[PDB]
Amino acid sequence: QKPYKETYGISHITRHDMLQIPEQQKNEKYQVPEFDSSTIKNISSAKGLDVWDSWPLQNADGTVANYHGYHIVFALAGDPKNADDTSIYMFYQKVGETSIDSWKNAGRVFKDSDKFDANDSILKDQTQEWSGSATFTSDGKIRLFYTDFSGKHYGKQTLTTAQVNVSASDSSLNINGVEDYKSIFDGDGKTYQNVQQFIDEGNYSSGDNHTLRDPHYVEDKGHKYLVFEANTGTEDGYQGEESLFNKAYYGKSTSFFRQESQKLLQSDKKRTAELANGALGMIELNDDYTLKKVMKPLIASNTVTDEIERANVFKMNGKWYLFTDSRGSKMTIDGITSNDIYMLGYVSNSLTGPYKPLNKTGLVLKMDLDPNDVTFTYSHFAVPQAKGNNVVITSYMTNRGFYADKQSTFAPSFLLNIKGKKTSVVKDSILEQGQLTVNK
Ligand SMILES: [Ca+2]
Repeated sequence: QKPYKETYGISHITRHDMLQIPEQQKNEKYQVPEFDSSTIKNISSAKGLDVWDSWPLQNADGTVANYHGYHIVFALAGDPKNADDTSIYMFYQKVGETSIDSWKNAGRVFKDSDKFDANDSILKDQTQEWSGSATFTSDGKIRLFYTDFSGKHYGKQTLTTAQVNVSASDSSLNINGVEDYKSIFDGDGKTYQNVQQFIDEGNYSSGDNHTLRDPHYVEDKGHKYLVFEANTGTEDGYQGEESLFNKAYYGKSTSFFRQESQKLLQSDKKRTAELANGALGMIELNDDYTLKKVMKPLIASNTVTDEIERANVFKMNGKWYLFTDSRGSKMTIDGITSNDIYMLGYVSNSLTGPYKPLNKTGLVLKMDLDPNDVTFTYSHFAVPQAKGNNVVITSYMTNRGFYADKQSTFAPSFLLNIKGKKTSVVKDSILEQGQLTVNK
C-alpha cells in the first residue's frame, strides 16, 4: 500500500501525541491522587453488590440535577461472583448530604419483563444493561440513556432510552416503572460499526473489539445530542491493513510517519493497530428522543486503540471539553504499559469541533495502580459544576470480584481545574466517596 492522508473531516488521537504521554504523565498535574484505603467503605445500601460505572442525573448542560430535593446516581451493579450479571440501579441522597452512607438504594431501574413489554425487537434479546447517562427534562422527567448489551447476539450493543417514573416524598424516592422504553441506534455500517461487521470478521476470536455504548446526553441551542463510544465504519476511516498508511493517524510530519509506520508494521502490534478504530460518535435526537441524524465522529483513535470509553462532553466557561477513558493494555503505543489507564481530553470552541488535545497531548488523568490495589480506580468522569474553574472527577474504586469484603464502590471524588486548553488536578482536593458537587 502507498502512503496517503485523509482526515475524513474529523479529529484524531494521533500516534505522535500519544507517544509524548509516558514522559508527561510523571507530572503530578496529570495524576489521579493517592487515596487512603482505611477511609474506604462499601455502599451500605447496595447490600453486598459490586457497584461500578456510575453517572449522575444531569441538567441539559451537564450540571448535577436536583430531583425534588434529591441527587440521583445511576450505576451498574451485580453479584461479584458473576461477571455477566450487570443491571442499572438507582441510588439517591438528599441534596446537601456528602457521606457515602447518605446514598439510599431505590433498586433496579428495570424489571426483567420491561424489555418485553417495550415491544422492541432488539430489547427482548438484552442480557446486560451497560453504561450511559441521564438527563432531567424541562417537564421534570428522568430521561435515561444506556447500553443494551446482548450476549445472545455476539455482544451487540444498542443505544437505548427510557423514562424512569419516580415518586418523591420527604423521606424516599420510589421507582414506579418505566415508559417510552426504546432502542435508538445500533450503528449504520458507514459511520459507526455495527455488530454484523464484527460478526463478518469472526467476532471475538478475530481480536476485533466492537463497541457502541456509553451514550452521553448533551444539548446546544435547544438541539439534543448523544455522544458515545463507538468504532468507525466504512466511510470514515475503517479498520484494516490500509489504515496503517494514513498519515492523519500519525501526525507530526512525513518523517515521523515513515519511521513510526515502519516500526509498527515490523512489530507484534501490527494486527492490533489494524483492528483499532475507536471513535467518539455523535447523533442528534428528536424531541421524543428518537434518532434525527447520524453525525460524523468528533474524534477517532485509528491504530492507537479500539476502545475509548465513557464519552463525555460539556461547555465550561466558553469552551467545549470532550473526554474519554482508555486502557494502556489495549493501546499500541511505545512506552504506554498495561498498568496505565487514562482519561484523555480535547477542547473546541464548538460542540461539533474541531477538537484539539488538552495539555498538548490529550493526557488529562493517569492511574497506574496494580489491579489488586484496593484503591484502584476506573471509569473516571468529569462532572461539570454550575460555576468556577473546577469539575468533580468521579470514578469507581476496587476491581469487580477481587475481594470478598471490599466491593466495587464509589471512589473518593476529587477536583480537576480547567482553564483554556490546560488542566491540572487540584492539590489535596479529595472529597467524600461519590460526591458529585463542590457546593453543598
Ligand atoms: Ca475495530
